Amino acid sequence: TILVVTGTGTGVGKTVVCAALASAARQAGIDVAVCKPVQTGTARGDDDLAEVGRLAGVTQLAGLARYPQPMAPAAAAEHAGMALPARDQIVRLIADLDRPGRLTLVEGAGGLLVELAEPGVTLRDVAVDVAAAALVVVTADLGTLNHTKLTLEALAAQQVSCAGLVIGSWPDPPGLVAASNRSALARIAMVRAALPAGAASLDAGDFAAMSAAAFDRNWVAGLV
Amino acid sequence: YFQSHMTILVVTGTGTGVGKTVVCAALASAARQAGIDVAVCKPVQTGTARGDDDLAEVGRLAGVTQLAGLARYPQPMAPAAAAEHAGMALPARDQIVRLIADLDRPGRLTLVEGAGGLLVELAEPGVTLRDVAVDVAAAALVVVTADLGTLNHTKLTLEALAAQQVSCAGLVIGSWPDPPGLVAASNRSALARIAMVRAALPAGAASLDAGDFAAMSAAAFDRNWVAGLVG
Ligand SMILES: C[C@H](N)C(=O)CCCCCC(=O)O
Ligand SMILES: C[C@H](N)C(=O)CCCCCC(=O)O
Repeated sequence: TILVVTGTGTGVGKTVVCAALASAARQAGIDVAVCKPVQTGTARGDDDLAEVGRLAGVTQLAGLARYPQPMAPAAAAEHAGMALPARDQIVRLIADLDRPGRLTLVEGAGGLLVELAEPGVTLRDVAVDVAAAALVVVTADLGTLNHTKLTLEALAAQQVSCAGLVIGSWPDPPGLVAASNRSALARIAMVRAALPAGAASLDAGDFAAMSAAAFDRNWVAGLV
Repeated sequence: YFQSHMTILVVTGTGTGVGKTVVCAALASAARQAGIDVAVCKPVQTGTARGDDDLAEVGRLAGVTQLAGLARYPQPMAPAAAAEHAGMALPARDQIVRLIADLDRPGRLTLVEGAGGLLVELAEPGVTLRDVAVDVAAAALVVVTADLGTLNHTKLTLEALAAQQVSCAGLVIGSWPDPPGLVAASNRSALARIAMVRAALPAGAASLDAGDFAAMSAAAFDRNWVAGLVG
């Protein structure tokens, strides 16, 4: 029972979506682990797993490498002078997390075709190895339709199942494009949730309630 | 080396706002200065109610006269929603191909600029700039940023081209900073491992005058590459 969580790009609200799904799943009595093998941009304050523990109360938080530079992992590794983890290292970590009645989320860094492991292995390759489906995090902004469609093509090209879309940030008030994009994205795939703009600044209690309301309970329960 | 028909390039981007139009102008300007006749074609233009006019921008920047449009929609949205909002239809596949085809002249370079990124719907149903490039046997020039997120977006776009056997003409960084930061510099080196980087237009290029823009454009591309596009 593994879902990778990937974005159409960087800064679409992916980590916060992982947290919101984790919270929703915890509230349906499901055990959650979140694995983020590679993390970059630590020295500017980024630790995505810690963000997920804080916001969602997840305790099973697995990772393998953290790079200080705010770059793609490969770039960050080349700059640090320290290789990336190995493909087998990543896959085995995720397989060991996997438990009955457990939702295991694997968060990429951040986009689908970013190299995560040696040599040139992507989150798509990992999804394939572990037979995971992919939840795609999207924006509601202009440009999202091309990015969503590009990602969904890349998924289907290697036969990784789409498990749906989440809009990482839903503006208030929406606007004509956001409003339109929401309908358009619902014609391309199932939108599992649209997280209210600003959800990242919520305390643990408000975040949990936002999460329980954001997802369809039956869908979430269904994952396991 | 007499080619009896035009060379066609579709000019696409990894997203919206990555500098496609200014790249079109720049390549158009460079190719003109090599003595190639250039047409620029924009079959679908949205945002006209907000002043958006990519063809006019190109004429302004490059002095290009041969500017072919077709559909214009007032709202600054994806073609499908702008059309629906205006109570208009999207063009048919055939009207796009015809607009491009009627520009044919021997030794001409025709640049076909899309709306937004590659998989934006241009014609109903789900006809995209990638489908058009297949129909007219065009290569695709892909405009990218040097910002974080670019490698994933570039590889997604390139994969989609390959999926339909549309040849990649190379990459163009639409806006290149002075000076380049660590991120920008490593992205450009990573971009060069994925594909030929044809040019990286100076940030602010859009605001140059005809004189400066022409000089910029001539320095920006390899003249062997530009010269070689019409045979
Ligand atoms: C710095 C930040 N932690 C981050 O999202 C890195 C993502 C990698 C994107 C690399 C690219 O596609 O250019
Ligand atoms: C409005 C502006 N003239 C423009 O570039 C339209 C781009 C549309 C992008 C559609 C999408 O992929 O979401």
